[PDB]
Amino acid sequence: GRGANMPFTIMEAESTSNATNGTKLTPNFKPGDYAGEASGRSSVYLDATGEYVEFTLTSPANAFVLRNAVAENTTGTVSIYADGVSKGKFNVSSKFSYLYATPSTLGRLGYDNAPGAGLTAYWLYEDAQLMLDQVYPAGTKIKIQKDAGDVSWIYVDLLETENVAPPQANPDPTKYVAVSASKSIDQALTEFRQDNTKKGIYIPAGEWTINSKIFLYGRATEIVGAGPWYTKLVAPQSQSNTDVGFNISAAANGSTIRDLSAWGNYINRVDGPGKFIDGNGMQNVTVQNIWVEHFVCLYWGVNSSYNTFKNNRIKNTFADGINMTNGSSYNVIDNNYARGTGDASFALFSATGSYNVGNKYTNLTATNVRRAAAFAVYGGSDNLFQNLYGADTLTYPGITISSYSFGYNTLGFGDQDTVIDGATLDRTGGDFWTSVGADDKINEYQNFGAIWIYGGDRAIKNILIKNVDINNPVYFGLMFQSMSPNNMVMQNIRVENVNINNPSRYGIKLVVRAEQGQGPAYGGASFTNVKVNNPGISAIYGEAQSPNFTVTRVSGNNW
Ligand SMILES: OC[C@H]1O[C@H](O[C@@H]2[C@@H](O)[C@@H](O)O[C@H](CO)[C@H]2O)[C@H](O)[C@@H](O)[C@@H]1O
Ligand SMILES: OC[C@H]1O[C@H](O[C@@H]2[C@@H](O)[C@@H](O)O[C@H](CO)[C@H]2O)[C@H](O)[C@@H](O)[C@@H]1O
Ligand SMILES: OC[C@H]1O[C@H](O[C@@H]2[C@@H](O)[C@H](O)O[C@H](CO)[C@H]2O)[C@H](O)[C@@H](O)[C@@H]1O
Ligand SMILES: [Ca+2]
Repeated sequence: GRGANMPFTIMEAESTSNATNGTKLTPNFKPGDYAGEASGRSSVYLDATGEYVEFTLTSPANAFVLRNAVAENTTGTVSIYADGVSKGKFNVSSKFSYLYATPSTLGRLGYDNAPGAGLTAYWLYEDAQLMLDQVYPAGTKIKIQKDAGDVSWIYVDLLETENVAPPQANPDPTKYVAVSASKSIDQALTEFRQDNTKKGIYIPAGEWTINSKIFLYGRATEIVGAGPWYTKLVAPQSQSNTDVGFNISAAANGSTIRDLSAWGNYINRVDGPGKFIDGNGMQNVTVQNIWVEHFVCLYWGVNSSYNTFKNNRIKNTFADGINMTNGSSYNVIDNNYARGTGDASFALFSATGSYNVGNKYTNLTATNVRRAAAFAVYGGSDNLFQNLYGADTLTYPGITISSYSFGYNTLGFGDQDTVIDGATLDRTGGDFWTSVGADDKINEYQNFGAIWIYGGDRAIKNILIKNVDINNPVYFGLMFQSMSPNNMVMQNIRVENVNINNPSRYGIKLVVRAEQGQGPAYGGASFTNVKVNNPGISAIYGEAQSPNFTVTRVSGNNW
C-alpha cells in the first residue's frame, strides 16, 4: 500500500485539490489542538453559513465518513452536496470526543470525560457516517457545506468514500438461525447450540441491541452479518461504558465472526472491561470484515494463538486496537485499518510458555493514534510486522520496540528476529513522560522519534528494521536508548533501506541522558542504505557521547 488495502478511500479536506471558502489550518504537532489532532495535522474550518470544502471522488462512492470536530456537548448536522445539488445531512456530534487532562497529566488521556477547572480538552475529532441512495462516479464533486440550520462551526478533517455493495442475505436459512425483530442474538445462539445441523447465526441488516456479553460455547460458531455498513450491533446509547459484545469460551474455539459492525457506548477509557471480543486463550478464531468503534479495545489476547483478524476497521477506541499478550503465538493480523485508537493500535506484548512467537502483523494501517504508538512490540521472538502505514501519533512513536518488562514476567526479545519490513511512518513521534535533568532538553517531556528502540530491563536483541520511509517525524527518525542501570547490551540490531525525510531535530538520536539518573545506550546497531535528508539540526545526535554504543555504517549512508 503501504498498509491495509481497504475498499474506502481517504481524502484530506485541506488538499490543495479541494476548493474552499473556509479556513485551512496551518499544521502543528500539538495535542489538544484542532490542527495538531487532525489527520495530516490540518483541517478546513467552516464557520459561516455557506462555507464549504469541495472534494472530488477518485473512485465511485455511495457512502461517506466525515472526520470532524464540533463544539463540546453538541449535536447537529452538516450538509453534503453532489455536483452542486444537496443530497443530505451528516449527523455530527461530540458525544464521544473531548477527553480532559493537563499538559503534565497526559497519563490521564482518554480516562476523564468531564470538563473541569484547569483542564484542557483533548481527543477533539470524531466521525459521522452517511449512506446516499445513489452510487456517484469518480470525478463527482462532493461538497461538505455548512447551511442554515447546520452546526455553528465545524472542523472538516478528512472524508472516507466507499462504494458499498447491497446487503448480503442469510447464506442459508436452514443452517444459520436468523436474528429477527422478535428473536434476539442470544435466542438465535440457543437454537443454534441445540440443533447440530446449524452452522451458526445470521444477523440481518439493522440495529440490534447488545446490552450484555454474549457467550459463545457448545462448539465452533459462525456469526455472519449482512456487511458492516448494514448489520449494526449497538450498545445501549443512553447508557455509558457498558461491557458488551462477545465472549468466546474454549468450547467455541474455531468460531468465526464476520461482516458486521459494533457501536459501543464507551465515552472514556476503563481498564478491565470494554473489549468488544473477549476470548482468553482462544484458538483458531477468525474475526473478519467487522467495523468496531467506541469500545476500549477490539481484542486483548492472553495466550491466544492461531487466530485470524482480517479486513477489520477499528476506529475511535479508548485504548488499544488489538493487543496479543502472554504467549499469544502464530496469529494472523492481516489487512486491518485503525484510526483513532486510544492506546497502541496494534500491539504485541510477550510474557511468560516462553515467548509470543510466530505472529504475522501484515498490511496494517494505524493513523490518528490518540495515545501511545501506532505499532508496539514488547519482547518476543520470530514475529513479523510487514507492510505498515502509520501516521499522526499524538504522544509516542510510530513503532515502539522495547524490552522493558513493566514488572511482568518476561524474557524480553528471543533468539529469532523481530522484523519490521516495509513501513511508511508520516508525522509520528510526540511528547510523553518527563525530562527533569535531561540532556538535549527542548521541553518538559521526553521526546519520541518515529521508531524508538528501547533496551529496558530484559534482553534486547535480534531486531531487523528494513524498507522504511519516515516522513516529517515530529522530532527524530530513529531513537535508540538504554535504561540505566540495567544497561542491557543491544545485539543484532540492524537497519536497512531507510529514508528519514525532514526530521525537525535529528535523523538518528542516541539518547544520552533521558532524565536525571539515566545514561547512554549500550551495544550497537548497523546501518545499510540509511539516508537522512534535510534534518533540522544534524543527521545524528549522541554518537560521541555514547562510548558504550557502536554505530556501524555498513554502506550507503549519507551521515
Ligand atoms: O497483562 C496486563 C493486564 O492486561 C489487561 O488490562 C490492561 C490494563 O493493564 C491497561 O493496560 O489497560 C488495558 C486497556 O484497558 C487493559 O486491557 C488485563 O485486563 C489485565 O488482567 C492484565 O493484568
Ligand atoms: O519506572 C516506573 C515506570 O516505568 C515506565 O515508564 C518510564 C518512565 O517512568 C520514565 O522513566 O521514562 C521511561 C522511558 O524513558 C519510561 O519507560 C513505565 O512505562 C511506567 O508505567 C512506570 O510507571
Ligand atoms: O443516539 C445514538 C447515536 O445516534 C447518532 O448516530 C447514528 C446511529 O445511531 C445510527 O445507527 O446511524 C446513523 C447514521 O450513520 C448515525 O448518525 C449519533 O451520531 C451518535 O453519537 C449516537 O450515539
Ligand atoms: Ca486533514
